[PDB]
Amino acid sequence: VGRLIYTAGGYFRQSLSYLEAYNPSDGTWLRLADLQVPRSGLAGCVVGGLLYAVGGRNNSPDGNTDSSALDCYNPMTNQWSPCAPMSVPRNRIGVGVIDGHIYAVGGSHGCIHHNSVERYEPERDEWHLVAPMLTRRIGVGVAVLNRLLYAVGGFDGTNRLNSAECYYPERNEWRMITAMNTIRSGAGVCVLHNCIYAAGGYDGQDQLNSVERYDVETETWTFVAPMKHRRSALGITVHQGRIYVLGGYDGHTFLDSVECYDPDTDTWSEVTRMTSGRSGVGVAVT
Ligand SMILES: COc1ccc(S(=O)(=O)N(CC(N)=O)c2ccc(N(CC(N)=O)S(=O)(=O)c3ccc(N)cc3)c3ccccc23)cc1
Repeated sequence: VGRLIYTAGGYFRQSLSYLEAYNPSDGTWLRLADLQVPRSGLAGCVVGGLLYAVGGRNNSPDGNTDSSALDCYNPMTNQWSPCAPMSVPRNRIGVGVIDGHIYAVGGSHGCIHHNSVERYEPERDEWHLVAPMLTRRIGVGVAVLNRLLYAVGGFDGTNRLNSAECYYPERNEWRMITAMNTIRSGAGVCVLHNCIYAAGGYDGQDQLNSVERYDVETETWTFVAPMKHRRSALGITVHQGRIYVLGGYDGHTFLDSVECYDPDTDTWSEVTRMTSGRSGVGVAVT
């Protein structure tokens, strides 16, 4: 009884360790087991009903280090269990899942701007690297469609990117797709109805509120209704046919308003507010 939206970690004056869940049907908010380590800039995904916390940059009383950690949360036990860590720390990471395999895309290790991606086999609890991206990307958004991994926007070390690349697992290669109309760093990327949505983000001069979706059929970026709040480093997921944007940062305050986008109406609604404003959260639904 209840498929939930999960928010894990985040930042607000100090990277948080909170794990909270939102039930859209009734609007309730749930406080669950906190992360063993406060983390922000991490990404979230679910494989086999299990929630995974990947990457980010964790708080410590002995430093503020880029985390290569992979942690697994079981809603049934409300208990976090650490898994095998990634080869290298990845902060500002994008993660996409293909057949129960977790793809870690880009991310930063201090000044190192990763272009390498590694995949995780949950059953073996092992990470193995694959082909690296054509471009270095941190703050990149990752989305999987028809068993294809799309990495969009980000920062390559000197430029904020509007380009996107596509990973073909069968060929194990990266192909550059038509770039977005807008440069987006720390934007929200998700898939809905054969379309990759890029929501919000940072273009280099100001946090964005516009949203443009990429139509796989045409392979072209088209603008849709923009969001009511400008946000960057936002959490994003789709839940029962609607896109959900969680929190983010507008350039002034750490936001918490959650906005819902309806494809059929092409309108944004503020469905709820979170317990506390936060940014750089990982988001997943299960
Ligand atoms: C110091 O103030 C803070 C503002 C936000 C946070 S945060 O917790 O949200 N956070 C986590 C972390 N730092 O690891 C993040 C911060 C910035 C990001 N960008 C980098 C990129 N595009 O490469 S950004 O483009 O969104 C951007 C650029 C400039 C401004 N002014 C704001 C945002 C992130 C991208 C992805 C994930 C997390 C990000 C913490 C402190």
